[PDB]
Parts: sequence; C-alpha cells; structure tokens
Amino acid sequence: LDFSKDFLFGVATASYQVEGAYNEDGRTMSIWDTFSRQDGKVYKSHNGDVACDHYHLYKDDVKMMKDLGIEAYRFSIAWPRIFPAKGQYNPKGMDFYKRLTDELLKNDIKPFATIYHWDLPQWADDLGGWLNREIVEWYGEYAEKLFSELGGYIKNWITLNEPWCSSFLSYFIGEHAPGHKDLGEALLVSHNLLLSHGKAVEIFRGLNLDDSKIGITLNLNEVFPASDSDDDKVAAQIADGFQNRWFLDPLFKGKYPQDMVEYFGKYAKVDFINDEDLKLISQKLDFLGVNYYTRAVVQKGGLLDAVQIDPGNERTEMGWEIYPESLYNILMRLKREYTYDMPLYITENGAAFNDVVEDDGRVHDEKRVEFLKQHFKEAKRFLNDGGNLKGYFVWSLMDNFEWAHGYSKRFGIVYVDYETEKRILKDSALWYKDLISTRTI
Ligand code: NA
Ligand code: NA
Ligand code: NA
Repeated sequence: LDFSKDFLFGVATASYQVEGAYNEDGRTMSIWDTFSRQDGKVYKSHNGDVACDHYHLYKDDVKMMKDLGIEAYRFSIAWPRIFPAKGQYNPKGMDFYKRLTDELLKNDIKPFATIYHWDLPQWADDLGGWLNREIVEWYGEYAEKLFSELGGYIKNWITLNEPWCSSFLSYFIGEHAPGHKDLGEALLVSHNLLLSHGKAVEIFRGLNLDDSKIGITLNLNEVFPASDSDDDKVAAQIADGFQNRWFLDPLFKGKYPQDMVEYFGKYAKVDFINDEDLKLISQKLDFLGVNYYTRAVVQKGGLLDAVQIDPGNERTEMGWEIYPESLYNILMRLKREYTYDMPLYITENGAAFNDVVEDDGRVHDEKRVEFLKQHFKEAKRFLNDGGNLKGYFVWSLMDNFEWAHGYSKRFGIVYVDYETEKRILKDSALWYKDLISTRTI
C-alpha cells in the first residue's frame, strides 16, 4: 500500500464555518459574529448564522463521511457554546460535541478536535481578548473542561489553529476578527496565543489521559527569492521569519527567531519575551499539524513590504499558486530542522475553484481532483523518503463560510446548495473515496 492501513485519510471543518445555529442552545456571539456584522468586513455581509446548518444536519454529514470511507474528522469546538459567559459552563453546548463525537466513533471515524479555531467569545474580547494576559487562564479553564468531559470520546487534540492568522492577520493586517491594525498588538497576541497553547499542554500532561495526544496546527509556506540578489534574499528571509519561523522557533527551539526579534523591534515593542514563558511555550508535543496551501515568491519592496511576484503558473480562485512540491519541501524542512522524528499530520490542504452544479446534477471539479492528486503524490514521496506522516486532512469536507470572503470561495469536496442545504458529492469526493479504498496513488 502507498498509505498504510494505520495512515489516516481525513477531512476538516471549523465550528463557525459550518455549524450555524449561532443563537441556539445557549450559544452567545463570538468575535466573528460581531466582525461579520461590521460594514465592509465580510463579502456582501455574509455571516455564519446558518452556514451549512451542520449543527442540525450532523448525523447526515457523518453518514456521508462514512459512505466515503473517511477515517478521521478534524473539527473545532465552539468556545461560546461551552462558556457563553465568563465562568458560566453550558452543558447543552457540551452535549452537542458529545453526540457529534459519539456519532463519529460509532461510524469508525477518529475525531481530531481543534480547541480554538478563531471563534473567541465576545465576552472575552470585551475584556481585552488575546491582548489580555489573563486569557491564558480563561483558555486553560476552557481546555481543562473539554479534556475532562470529552477525554473518553476524543484522543487527538489540537490547541490552536493557525495562530499566524489569529495574530498578524487579525491584529496587524486587520482582515480577520477583531480587525485591529497595530503591529505591536499583533506581536503580543502571538505571544499570548502561544502561552495559552502552553498552558493547555501543561494541563493535558497533568491529566495523564490514556492513549491521548496533543499538538498544534500551523499554516506554513515556502518562500522563494525572486532573484539571486542579496536584496531578494533578505526579503525572503523576512517573509520566511514572518510566516514560519516566528511560530516554529518558540515552539520547537524555545526561542523567538533573533533576526525577527531585532527586525520587529525597530517598529514595535518586543518586551513580552521572557524565559519562563518560553519554557511553557516549548513543552514537548505529540504531533505537529501542518496547514499547507501555496508558496510565496518575493522581491525587496518599508515594514514587511516585500512585493509578491506572480511566477505565471496556475492558481486557485484565491489567487494562490498551485505548487505541490512545497508540501514535500516543508515536510522535509520540519524533519531536518524542527520536528525530526515527531509525528506530522497535514491538518489542512485543499483548493477553492469556481464550482458549478451542471445539468447532470454533478460537480465536475477536475481542477480539484488534479490538485489533490498532485499533493497526495508529494505526501507519498515524503513517506517513501522516511518522513513520519501519520495522516492527511483535506480542507474541506464541504463548502462553507470562508471568513472575510463569506460564501464566495468554495473549498469542499462536497458542494453545498445553501438555499436548500443540499449536499452534492463533487468529483473530488468520489476520487478521494477511491484513494481511501485502494490506498493507491
Ligand atoms: Na456558523
Ligand atoms: Na452580517
Ligand atoms: Na514538541
């Protein structure tokens, strides 16, 4: 077999992107409910009030996954369902994740739970959010409650999804909630996110849950200089430090990357760095989840102003270059520089294309079939070169709410007709079903 029977073929979603039921069974608003109601923040003022209605349709969706042969399901847990007010636990919110995970297990699907996938409760943001160091304790209490109530259901835990997005994209670029534009704030948020991750790991190890694993998920790219010039080499180094090393180094080396500490320090405070915090941040993990989509080609441009070059190759509807070799290059880089023999999962990879249901009732998404084929071939090549890849989760199970793009970008292997909430298997889902069945590519 190209992929062993123990290899996990998975799919992934996130709570606010698919669940809907935004005001039901005690759920209160997250920063994204609020953000999507602010004019100009989200495409056509789309929001996740209803999304895919997965909260109500979860049994049908699990049956769909079973019929595809899905072996693992990565989802996130909505903090505002579990603690809809500070210190106020909501058993009805917990009950959803129990019946969801009970359904998954009874259909032979391994649950992978993301504790935080960007839907911070509005009550927490009103108290300062990720800028308030006290969030470390709020997050730890939330995580401990999940570990204690769901530890018999879920054995694979992910603390945070893509902390680069929750920090720089949300507080510096301002495209994501809460939408600040302040480099110093983004840097502090990145530190408090990592410290909160560390607190959850410390709680996790103290519980000593049998056969349970914990990790984190990072979106990673590969940065190419546009030319062999020294200017473009420095630009690539900064861009690589900004996207990848700012998170990889504290997690796996116990130290922020010094070139970036000095670079950022020309523009903002970096005084949050201290030894005690970096010891918590760098606690040993059981696995690393890698979210990979594309590379960047950069030339010198100013503060983080590298011009992004278009190398003229095929792209997705996001404008992201289709460059499968960087999946292998990034996995090898981790093996050789950061994670060594530690298990790796691809916790997201996928693509947005202009999907259309044709008169035959089918979605002939050939470009997504070819995209996934090329990237799974690179995963296979990593394995046959000795990489410790344990699974691969396609983003996404279904079309969903794509953050600032609303519903205009479709990432699913399953098409959702939002008017009816009908699920339509795309050709990529049928291709994936065959890959799982044959384990051959
Ligand atoms: Na939602
Ligand atoms: Na809205
Ligand atoms: Na580790």
